[PDB]
Amino acid sequence: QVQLVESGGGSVQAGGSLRLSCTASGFTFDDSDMGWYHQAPGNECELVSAIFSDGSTYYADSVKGRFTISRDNAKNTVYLQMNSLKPEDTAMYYCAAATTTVASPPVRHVCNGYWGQGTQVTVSSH
Repeated sequence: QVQLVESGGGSVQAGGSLRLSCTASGFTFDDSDMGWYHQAPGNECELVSAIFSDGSTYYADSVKGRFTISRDNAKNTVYLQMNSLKPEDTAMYYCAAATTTVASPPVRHVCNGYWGQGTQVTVSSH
């Protein structure tokens, strides 16, 4: 079974940084396009960044230049390096074998915690 385990969230001040990790067991990870999604209270489940199985990437416009997604197939892990954090980045972050931005049942399920518990990111104003 696809099981994702997110970690690396935290509570930081604006301008700070975090590195999220997502370990994948139970599926052909190396063949999967992987995404990081996020949701703050009242917001939709939105894709932050995707890394396709070919190693190319997609970034939401709001995080381009601040966040970097990567994967280590040998460790079945996806990472999200988050620099220059902003209060608006505050959210639960979830990993998934999903890489689309469109609100659809598969995407909504991600931020509902269908595949993993997520990791909390809280960024406080200075």
